[PDB]
Amino acid sequence: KFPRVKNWEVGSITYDTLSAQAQQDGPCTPRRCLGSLVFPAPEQLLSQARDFINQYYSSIKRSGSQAHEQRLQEVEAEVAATGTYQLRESELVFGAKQAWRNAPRCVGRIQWGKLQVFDARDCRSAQEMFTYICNHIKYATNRGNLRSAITVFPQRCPGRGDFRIWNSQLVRYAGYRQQDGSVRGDPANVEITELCIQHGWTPGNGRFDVLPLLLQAPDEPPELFLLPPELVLEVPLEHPTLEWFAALGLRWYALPAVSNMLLEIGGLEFPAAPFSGWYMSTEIGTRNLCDPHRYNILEDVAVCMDLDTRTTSSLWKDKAAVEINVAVLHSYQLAKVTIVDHHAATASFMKHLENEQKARGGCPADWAWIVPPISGSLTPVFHQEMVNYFLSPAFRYQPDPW
Amino acid sequence: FPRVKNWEVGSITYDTLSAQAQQDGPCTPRRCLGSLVFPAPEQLLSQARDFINQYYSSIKRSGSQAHEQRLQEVEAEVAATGTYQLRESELVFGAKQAWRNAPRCVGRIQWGKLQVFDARDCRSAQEMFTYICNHIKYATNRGNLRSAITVFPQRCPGRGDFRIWNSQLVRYAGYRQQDGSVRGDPANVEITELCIQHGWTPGNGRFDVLPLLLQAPDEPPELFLLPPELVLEVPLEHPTLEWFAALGLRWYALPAVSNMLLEIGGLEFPAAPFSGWYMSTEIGTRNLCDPHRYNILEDVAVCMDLDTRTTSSLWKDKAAVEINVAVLHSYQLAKVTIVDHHAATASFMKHLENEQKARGGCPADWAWIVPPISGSLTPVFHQEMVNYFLSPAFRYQPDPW
Ligand code: HEM
Ligand code: HEM
Ligand SMILES: Cc1cc(N)nc(CCc2c(F)c(F)cc(CCCN(C)C)c2F)c1
Ligand SMILES: Cc1cc(N)nc(CCc2c(F)c(F)cc(CCCN(C)C)c2F)c1
Ligand SMILES: Cc1cc(N)nc(CCc2c(F)c(F)cc(CCCN(C)C)c2F)c1
Ligand SMILES: Cc1cc(N)nc(CCc2c(F)c(F)cc(CCCN(C)C)c2F)c1
Ligand SMILES: [Gd]
Ligand SMILES: [Gd]
Ligand SMILES: [Gd]
Ligand SMILES: [Gd]
Ligand SMILES: [Zn+2]
Repeated sequence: KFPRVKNWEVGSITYDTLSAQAQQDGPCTPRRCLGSLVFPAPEQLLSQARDFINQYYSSIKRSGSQAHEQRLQEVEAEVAATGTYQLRESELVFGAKQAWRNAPRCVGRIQWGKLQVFDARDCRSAQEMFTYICNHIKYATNRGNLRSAITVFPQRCPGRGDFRIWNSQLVRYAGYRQQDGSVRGDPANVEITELCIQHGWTPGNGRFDVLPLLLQAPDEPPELFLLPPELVLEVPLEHPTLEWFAALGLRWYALPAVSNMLLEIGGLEFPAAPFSGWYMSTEIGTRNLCDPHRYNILEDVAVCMDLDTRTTSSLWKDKAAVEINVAVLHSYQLAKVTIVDHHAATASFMKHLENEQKARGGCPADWAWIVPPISGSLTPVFHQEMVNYFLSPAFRYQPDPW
Repeated sequence: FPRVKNWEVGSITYDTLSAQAQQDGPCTPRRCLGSLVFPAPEQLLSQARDFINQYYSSIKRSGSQAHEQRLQEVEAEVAATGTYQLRESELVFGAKQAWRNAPRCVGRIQWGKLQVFDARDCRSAQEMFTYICNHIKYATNRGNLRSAITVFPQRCPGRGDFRIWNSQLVRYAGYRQQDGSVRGDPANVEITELCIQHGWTPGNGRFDVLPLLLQAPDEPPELFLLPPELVLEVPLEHPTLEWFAALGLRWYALPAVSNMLLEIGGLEFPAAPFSGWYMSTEIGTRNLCDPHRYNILEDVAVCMDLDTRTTSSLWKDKAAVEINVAVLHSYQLAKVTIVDHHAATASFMKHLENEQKARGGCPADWAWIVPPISGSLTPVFHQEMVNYFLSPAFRYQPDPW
């Protein structure tokens, strides 16, 4: 009664029993599939808590024990007396790892069990928030030997404002609009750049200016904090055999650190809980450097390669893109900054799929996001059927706080 | 009505065509199964009536007394015999719509230009083979390829069906080996075993064109040898890598799918081979580079002097891109029609804009429309799509063995 899932490179077949536990409705119906869309309390808070507690006690191999029975009753009574309830730190750690493990669009999930979870739930001010973030950046960067981490700020609560990081990531490059409708710098960040300026930031004019953080303590206006440049590790981009590539003057930063998603665990919501790992090379070379609405260097590189850019059948776009990705991988390895190419990353996601089939009966996976944006069918994930569903704990999108 | 966004531009459309989705797909609100490869007299009449109504709607003849007479003819036919037969123009319109409705086809900008060969009077496997040979000749057209479909008799209760046991009309032999491996195309090992067990003396080359197994109702399937100059082939050479020709690679001009079932107005055609022209990545990326096909990536990378030790040299991506260059160049040099994935996805974007005005949407399967290399360099990548099943349609069907 469960979905049959085939790998078409090998012929293997598995059945995803985990999808029965799907705690939320997606956008597809038997009459049309919407899987390609980018963006699709009392006895309700309570139902999510019990399910989360069941998961926790299963993970420590104590399902049904007296302590399991007691914590369920204990949470049930803290809800009634207060509305909300508090996670034990061991449950917070487990729940943050689970949100990662559950995230269908992440190809990096082989690593999910080795996340460092920093407990910032006692944080009181924006200044304290900045200190926690700097500690996160320092630990995760680790001089180039990057380590996965998450810092979880206090949960949302009635009677108190939310903690929020206004930036979409901890490290972002400014984007300044030019006369001729072009963006100097990263065009994706034109908006947050406006807000940093309007809140006191002295802007620069480079193509790679690191933005300040806009931090929001409860019921406060957001506060501006400049990142110390010794904290933000960057990589100059160069090509192992095209010496003119270095004269493009391109760079990227080491640490991908998403700061605008909401973390949900057992009914509780943490609207500021930034997390970081390390980059897959296609995110920098193909999306960030090549997209027409980002840095959009593809044709420039093609011309330097002396490719015929007037006819698509030369595959000049395809050739220039591969070489930009080669440059990214070479440059991170040269600078001794962790990076994974899309062949390694997808090979490890296949191992994750095997692991999860044993451990839980399946794995939620969003095929269109797991398959890299270049060379899709040259990777094993392309030939793997996948089932997409929502499990909690989860990372969720949330509205901009402005 | 689902809201559909293009993320490169920011434009929005609403798909109102999906409301008329006849069948049910694999997905539910609790889990999406969109990546899955394979998802009664009153029944026939209701589909027949729906299709007849579609036909007269498209020619602006809804309600007219010709529309009424046709509906009555089907009512009487199905009452008498449990089935009915299509008029010639209905057949042609049904074949075009089935192509137009195919969510996985990126070449649908061409949907209005389709040659339809009516073979519904076919009597034998020998006659079927004659019809197939005419199709290949018309469709190949000295390399100036023309889209075409030939339709054999409808199925019916009782007697067996006309089937083409080959998945395509042109397929290279796959030879299961004395030592485990495969010689030729590994995707055709099953069908190659069946041709041997029906009296084909096999070859031992990597590109041996298979015979066609053709089967008349209840009568058995019989082998048929294809004339060697009916089947056009393109030797693969590279524009600047002179050693590429020494690999002895080739491919055939005509992609001709012979194993799908055509469904029009409740009737079903188990034998209705259709053909178009190749998108280069189909040959260069899937057929030659898939590890379960010819799997040439490493051999090409070694000839390119690339570092195959570690994946972070991107030797796979470089070799694949040059194989696709060689395909495009070799088909262009040989004057055989081919389209590269950039031009095909550009035309599918225009197709999506055409279909929005005409029908209020367009069913499209994102994972099959995005090309297998350089996906995000093509305009379809940043385009949300809605997948749903309209009729008339091409559908899969079980193997005849
Ligand atoms: C450690 C190495 C990691 C790798 C290689 C990796 C890789 C990726 C990639 C390639 C994407 C899709 C981005 C795109 O398509 O443009 C993604 C998304 C995502 N990742 Fe991972 N990631 C890593 C670490 C983490 C960590 C530590 C977390 C959370 C604790 C996480 C959670 C997510 C989530 C929630 C998404 C979806 C983001 C969205 O939809 O906006 N990842 N990841
Ligand atoms: C004329 C130029 C054509 C081009 C460039 C083209 C291209 C393609 C491509 C690239 C695919 C996906 C192949 C794959 O993913 O392996 C496809 C699928 C498909 N096309 Fe077209 N095609 C053309 C003509 C036709 C014609 C003439 C018909 C029918 C009358 C047709 C009907 C279909 C169907 C039913 C599928 C789905 C096959 C499947 O799901 O396995 N196409 N086409
Ligand atoms: C922890 C981590 C490690 C890693 N290697 N990569 C990431 C990338 C996450 C991420 C972005 F950073 C981004 F800018 C854009 C997207 C897609 C769109 C976002 N959403 C609005 C639909 C995205 F998924 C995260
Ligand atoms: C269907 C699909 C599959 C897949 N794998 N990836 C994507 C990424 C698409 C995408 C986003 F998701 C997004 F948040 C933002 C943008 C740019 C917005 C431009 N504008 C703000 C200047 C974008 F193009 C789409
Ligand atoms: C008319 C036409 C023109 C053109 N350019 N390409 C085609 C390709 C159709 C097609 C094949 F022929 C094939 F062998 C294999 C597949 C993959 C799916 C396998 N299917 C059994 C699930 C495929 F999509 C058809
Ligand atoms: C997910 C996805 C997306 C997309 N766009 N294309 C595909 C094509 C994959 C595919 C097939 F569809 C197929 F029918 C047969 C094979 C080989 C099987 C041979 N093996 C059993 C002996 C295959 F690899 C898959
Ligand atoms: Gd104050
Ligand atoms: Gd050089
Ligand atoms: Gd008749
Ligand atoms: Gd040499
Ligand atoms: Zn779906």
